[PDB]
Amino acid sequence: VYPQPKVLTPCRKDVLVVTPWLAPIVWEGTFNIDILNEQFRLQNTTIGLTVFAIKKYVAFLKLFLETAEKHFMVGHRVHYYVFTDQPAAVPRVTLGTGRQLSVLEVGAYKRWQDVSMRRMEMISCERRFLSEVDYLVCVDVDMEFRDHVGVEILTPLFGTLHPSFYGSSREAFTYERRPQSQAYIPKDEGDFYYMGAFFGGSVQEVQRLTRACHQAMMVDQANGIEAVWHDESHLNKYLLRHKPTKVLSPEYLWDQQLLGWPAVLRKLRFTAVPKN
Amino acid sequence: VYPQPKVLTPCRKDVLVVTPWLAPIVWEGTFNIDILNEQFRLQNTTIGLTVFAIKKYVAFLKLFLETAEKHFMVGHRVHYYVFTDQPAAVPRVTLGTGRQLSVLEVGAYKRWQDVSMRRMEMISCERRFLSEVDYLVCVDVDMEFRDHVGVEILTPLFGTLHPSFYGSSREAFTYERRPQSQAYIPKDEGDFYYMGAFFGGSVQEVQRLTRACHQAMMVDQANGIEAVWHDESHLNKYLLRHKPTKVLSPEYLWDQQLLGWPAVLRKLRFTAVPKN
Ligand SMILES: O=c1ccn([C@@H]2O[C@H](COP(=O)(O)OP(=O)(O)O)[C@@H](O)[C@H]2O)c(=O)[nH]1
Ligand SMILES: O=c1ccn([C@@H]2O[C@H](COP(=O)(O)OP(=O)(O)O)[C@@H](O)[C@H]2O)c(=O)[nH]1
Ligand SMILES: OC[C@H]1O[C@@H](O)[C@H](O)[C@@H](O)[C@H]1O
Ligand SMILES: OC[C@H]1O[C@@H](O)[C@H](O)[C@@H](O)[C@H]1O
Ligand SMILES: [Mn+2]
Ligand SMILES: [Mn+2]
Repeated sequence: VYPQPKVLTPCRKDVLVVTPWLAPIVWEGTFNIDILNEQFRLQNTTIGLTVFAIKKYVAFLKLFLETAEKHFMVGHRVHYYVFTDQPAAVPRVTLGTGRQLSVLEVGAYKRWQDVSMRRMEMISCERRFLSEVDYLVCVDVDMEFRDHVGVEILTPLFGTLHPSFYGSSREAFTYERRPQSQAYIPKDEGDFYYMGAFFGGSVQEVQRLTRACHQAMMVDQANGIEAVWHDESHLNKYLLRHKPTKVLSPEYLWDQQLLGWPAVLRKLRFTAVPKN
Repeated sequence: VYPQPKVLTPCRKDVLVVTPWLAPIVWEGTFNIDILNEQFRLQNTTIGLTVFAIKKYVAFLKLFLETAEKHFMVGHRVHYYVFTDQPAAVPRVTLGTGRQLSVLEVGAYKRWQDVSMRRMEMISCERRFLSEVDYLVCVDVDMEFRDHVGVEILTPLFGTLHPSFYGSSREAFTYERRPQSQAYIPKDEGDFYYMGAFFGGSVQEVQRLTRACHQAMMVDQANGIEAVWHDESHLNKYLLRHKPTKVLSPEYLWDQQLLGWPAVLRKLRFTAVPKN
């Protein structure tokens, strides 16, 4: 038993809550979490969360993991996949029931561009995800959960609105604009500017996306060019041509230090941790 | 190249455009049809449309079919399935390319309750739909198309808001309220009141729904009760427990004679034809 939705009273009148291809844009006030939780529990949903913690970024794991335990898919099955060059540095964090963590040991790439960039290659490690989880959520590790992040996000394919660019026009989007690059998006094209720090979907859709972006980055390399924002450029080219089935609002990727807390954000759910 | 969606300017601020389980509610102004058409054409989508024309209701087929040719899934593959007791009375209507019509001969049930009611049994004729179409759309025949009805509606499972009840509270919903009936919905339960005249989905979801409603009506019969609005009662019980993935606005099921043309309806797409 819950409040009756009323067709002639919108939830939110201040923000766009659906894209022009009829994908929900997920804001507080758009969903009843009780309904969604029941739907996902009935399927015994398992959500995998992938995080890279290479070199000094192992320092961010403790708060990342502690805060995920408090706010991320609570009540559902969760499998954390920690990709690191330092397995001994992964902190032991006590997990709730139905939750588990695996440490995947990987190589440390020399430059930060290639660390960020090789995530796509590294996520795509294929049949282990297909058997173990229903959805994959791929995030930066230099972050903390401050409020609910739940099954409202889950769908075949989702991206997240970049918090610096949601109120902006498309010509201002820092898409890749050199036609030499696989990430190239013309000045008159574009729906949104998605951030590379939080995307996901079904295992099948995430494997497609990561495979494509990896294949697209190798083509750029063989051609002597590096997309202007690296994986995020290719992520934006993919999601232009294969549109997400949900879009997360900036409630899901924010920085209060840089941007404050505007009234249009009723919750700040997943935020940046200060770094040098 | 199309207008950029703007996250801080909603399309429609006058109506709810998403349900609390994050299913789009389809109103004019929520979708860009150019995007949707390309997505569905890329999959070579075929849409089946089922219509019963038993006894005197063969008189409605000509206008139904002529108007569908003008407004229903134009540019896409369409297969009409005309269920009738009078195959010779089906009018020959000239079809656009990629469009076809089959006549399925059925028995005429004695009462109108059972004619309306046995559609569920009759739709569920199973493997022929699975092979021939991707989606099934199930409508009344006493109607005409007056404006676009397209791939914006397509999704795994959809119902349509009853035009008499969209502005109403749930206690006013004419759900079945006797616990004796499989269609029983408590006074404090309910999202919307859907009309039996326009529902659909993927072939798999429509076969599930029609099978369930058929199984539920047989149980009611064996127990000596007939749901208050017959198939529509069971349709509402199904869609309460298995929530639709899109909901169509009343633009998709209207009667201008009874209800006029209110400002909140920017288009009147599929309407009732006067009958005695
Ligand atoms: O030395 C590094 C650099 C990057 N990262 C990973 O790559 C992500 C993206 O890089 P970063 O957070 O530095 O990018 P930014 O948020 O500053 O643009 C990080 O969150 C980590 O998951 C890493 O593990 N070690
Ligand atoms: O004698 C009948 C009665 C009903 N119908 C079919 O059942 C649908 C629902 O019945 P009707 O339209 O009479 O219901 P209403 O719209 O008046 O509630 C009709 O549209 C036809 O498709 C039919 O073919 N022959
Ligand atoms: O223009 C895109 C850039 O926006 C910055 O605000 C952000 O720190 C970068 O990571 C990148 O997303
Ligand atoms: O209360 C439900 C009823 O509403 C009437 O307006 C309609 O004609 C009936 O077919 C049935 O839907
Ligand atoms: Mn980061
Ligand atoms: Mn009718």
